[PDB]
Amino acid sequence: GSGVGISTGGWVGGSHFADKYVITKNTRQFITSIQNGHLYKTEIINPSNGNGKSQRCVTTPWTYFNFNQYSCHFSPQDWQRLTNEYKRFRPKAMLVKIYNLQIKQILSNGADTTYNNDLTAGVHIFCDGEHAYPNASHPWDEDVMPDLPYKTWKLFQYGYIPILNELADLDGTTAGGTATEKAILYQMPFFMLENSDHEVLRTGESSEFTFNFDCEWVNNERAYIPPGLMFNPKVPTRRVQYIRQNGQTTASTSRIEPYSKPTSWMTGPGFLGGQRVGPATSDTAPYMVCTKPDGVYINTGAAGYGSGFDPPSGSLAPTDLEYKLQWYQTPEDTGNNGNIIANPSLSMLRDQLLYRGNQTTYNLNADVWMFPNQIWDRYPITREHPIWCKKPRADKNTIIDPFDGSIAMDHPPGTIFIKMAKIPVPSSTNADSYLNIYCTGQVSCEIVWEVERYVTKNWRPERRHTALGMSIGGTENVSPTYHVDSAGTYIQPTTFDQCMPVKTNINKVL
Amino acid sequence: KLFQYGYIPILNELADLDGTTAGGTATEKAILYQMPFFMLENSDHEVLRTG
Amino acid sequence: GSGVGISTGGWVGGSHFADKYVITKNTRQFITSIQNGHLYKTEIINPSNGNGKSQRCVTTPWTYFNFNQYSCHFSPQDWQRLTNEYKRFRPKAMLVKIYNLQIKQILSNGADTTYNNDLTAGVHIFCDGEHAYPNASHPWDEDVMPDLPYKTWKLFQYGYIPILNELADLDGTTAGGTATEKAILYQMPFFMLENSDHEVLRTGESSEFTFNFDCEWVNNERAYIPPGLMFNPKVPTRRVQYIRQNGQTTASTSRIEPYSKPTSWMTGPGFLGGQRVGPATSDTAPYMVCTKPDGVYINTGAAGYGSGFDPPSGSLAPTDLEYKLQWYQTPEDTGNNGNIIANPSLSMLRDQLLYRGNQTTYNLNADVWMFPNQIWDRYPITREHPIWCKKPRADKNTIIDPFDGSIAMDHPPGTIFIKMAKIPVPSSTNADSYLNIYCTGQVSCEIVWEVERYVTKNWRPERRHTALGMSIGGTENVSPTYHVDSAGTYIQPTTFDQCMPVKTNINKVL
Repeated sequence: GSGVGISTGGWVGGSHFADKYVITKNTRQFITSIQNGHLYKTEIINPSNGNGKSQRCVTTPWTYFNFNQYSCHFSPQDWQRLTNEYKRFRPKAMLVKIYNLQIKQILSNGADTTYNNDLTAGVHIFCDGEHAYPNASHPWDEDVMPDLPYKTWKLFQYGYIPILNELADLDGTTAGGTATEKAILYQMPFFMLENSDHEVLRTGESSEFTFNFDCEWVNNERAYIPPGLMFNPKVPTRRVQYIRQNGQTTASTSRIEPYSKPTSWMTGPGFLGGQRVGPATSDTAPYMVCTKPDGVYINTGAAGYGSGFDPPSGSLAPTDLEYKLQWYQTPEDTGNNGNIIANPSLSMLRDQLLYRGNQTTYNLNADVWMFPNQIWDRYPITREHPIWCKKPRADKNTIIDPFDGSIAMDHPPGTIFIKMAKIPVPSSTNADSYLNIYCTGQVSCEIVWEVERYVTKNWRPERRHTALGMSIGGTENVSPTYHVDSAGTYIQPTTFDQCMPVKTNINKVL
Repeated sequence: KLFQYGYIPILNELADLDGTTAGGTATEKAILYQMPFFMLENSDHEVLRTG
Repeated sequence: GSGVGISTGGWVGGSHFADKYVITKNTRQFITSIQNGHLYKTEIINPSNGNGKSQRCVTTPWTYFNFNQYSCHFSPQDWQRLTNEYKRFRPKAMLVKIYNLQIKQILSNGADTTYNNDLTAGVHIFCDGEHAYPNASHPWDEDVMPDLPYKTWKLFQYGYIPILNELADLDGTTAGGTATEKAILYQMPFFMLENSDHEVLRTGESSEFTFNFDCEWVNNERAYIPPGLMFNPKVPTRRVQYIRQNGQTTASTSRIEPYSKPTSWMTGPGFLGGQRVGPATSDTAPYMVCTKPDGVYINTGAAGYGSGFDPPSGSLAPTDLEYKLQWYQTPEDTGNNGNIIANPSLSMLRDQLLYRGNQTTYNLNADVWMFPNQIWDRYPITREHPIWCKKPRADKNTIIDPFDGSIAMDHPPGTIFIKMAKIPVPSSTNADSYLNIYCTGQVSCEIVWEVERYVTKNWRPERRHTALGMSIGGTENVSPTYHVDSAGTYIQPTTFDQCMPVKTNINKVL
């Protein structure tokens, strides 16, 4: 039946591998609490050491489910088998369920806090599938579902940047701001999730959401040679090379050597030319993408009217550690420990470089723009990467290849928003008084993954991801990677190869 | 009274990384590098309330 | 149509992977020549340094196809993918074809030899599928089909041991041998392949042979724990251990500790007790299986009336290098180079040991016979192993588990025998004169392999075979394993793991 004593779902988990598809199933226990005391608020974060960088933030009384990472949908076993056995994969269909909800009242009698459920209390659930509201999720956020199925998932408050602050900040000689800055505030949108229709559930209820992906494949393959090596060294070429007079060397006309043939295929795009600009508390990137309408007043540097573009490097080989993708494996990691620095996948469509001859030597071209006949592989994503990102709605765009490796889509999976229904309290003073409550429940995500198995005429063995590439750590230093410790600590991958990137194992004939 | 479930993942003296060499021998480390880890949450199963 | 200018087949090659089956296809160019000058002969090999060991050998004017190894049916790529992606495999159906035959006449005019074809010449082909004749093939022979499809396959002369020599050798005080030895010669069988019906082909003809396997699986899985670790350490046991009085220690009765529970499962069988007996030119094994009827005269030692039993060790952990499986990778290998010594698969159903307490310490039991409740894994075969062996026809036998890892069958794939049809020459002197000819042709072997994909609830990554486990060698030392050299030399696997054994990658819950 249905009621308070009947569960609305069950635990779903594991994976199913087939030839043409993989089904991953993940359930988590999540917790949500009241945010902003049921208020919408617009705050200005303006760090003193932020070197003039600022944000406007509308914080909402809402929290949201973020499913975007690979590690949350794949065990390390399943990710290994995925990247070892398949040439490519993409998401096919997502199905998420929120069920087994429990709304407890929080009673503070003192230092001791007690918990008893309000059976008539309720919870708001809203999935935004048309992206009618500012997107909650962003790639590489820590809000994502946990990797370990038995770890609790704590939802993060939803907030959005209503405006670019330095454009709206009403600073300058004139009082009240310039005419252009005021015009940019006079229209600053304000979004409330309460403006949409959505669901209110009690403990005996549940909700489910389906999403259909239509996506480009994630290709797991490596180029064993660059596109320039695709010729045959033994056959001569008809091509002639003329070399102009250089100093005392006479100009010559000769047949190009058989072992260097000319290539038609350029280095992929990328920027090696920029450099990060401290301090670390500002936005530090080799490149700022800025918007600066005419008539605004800017008292800061490029950071703070613009966003840092990172990784700047494309398929180009990073010439410095600043250009490499890097992330901390846990939220408690700081400094040089817990960080994973990306290393080459040893694919020959990655780590490209472009040199121009000055007729003496070749010198590196740092900034490689889009140019015809460019051939490159997209970034070698690992088990920890964002799966997707939100593609901005715009008139025009170039080739969409986010350098972090996430897949940009017009409509990604919609964000499911959840908040505690407000339970007002009588107040003789007309104060705003609500009952303190929280919801815990079980959220499951089933994703169907369309996959393709490789076929190779290669005679020789190929690289595969092996547990022998794992490292040993822990409190007692006996615990291998992706295993729990004596304290229950989950041993994180130390290095980029332990994250099992794609575009490593399976060779590819160009 | 139900008892806690637990299992022996590996034979310890083979995995214990003891010896003259630091960090264990190459064979003992290979025996840890694959030590299985099982979670019952990886399976589908049932959640029941009182009714 | 059909004739001299029409080919009777084509080159077949490669592999096809599916979920439930794998199809391997291999074609080779083979060569055969006249053997024993078209005679049957019985030779006694009796090496002076053989330490009294001898054999009777009936050599035949026949050569034979030997398909038994894994490396001939699988590329290293295909073998890798087989052992990485599948928990078990067995042969299903074999199909072999001999076609595109060419019989050339060999003309020796001097130091120069010329070759022109006899179009009316023919070649005998006989497959023995009932094993009506002594089996040609034996495990670990070098007669097997080559690994590289472009290398020529030279067939080996067929011969068989008619009798055990020291029993038949008519040695002793009495002249002409004892009554028992003479009785063992008076019946010594003699086999001619000409006694069977078989096929004679000319260049425009071809023959094909099908074989259906019914076999036990080859299991690719590893035990991560021994069968003795299958308990739960945290729950107590009801079992009591009584320890008798030892010296000044009082006899005690106590509950067995929770972290050692008693096991029901014994060490598998094996012999660690024997030792090889030189010199290397005799039969050197830790154990001789001998036959010594009463009334025979034996002037030698155990070697020469018996056969060496090697590897003596079972699933037992080899305590010495003598007990380890070892082979040379090429026929030209000698000494300590080119040899591959088997190393542990790190499966816990292998490398077993048995100790008995003397009530002070535990001492190793060297010879472990069959005992109830024994649990072990069969040998971890590699890409170079015999696939099958011939099981002897006998009334009674114990569990069949050849320690080399080959699969013993009542009827293996039949041996295809081939010889050059004799082309007699007129002789006024009544000499035996034949025309000197040889046959080259193309032989293809298609095997269907029934396979099974693994399923695991293991969270953590598992070991896999990786090209990064390969080593680099060659004339210029730039050539990686399983690749050709500058001279065209094929770089052989140096170590046992490069041969990619089974029972390594895929974990198994006992």
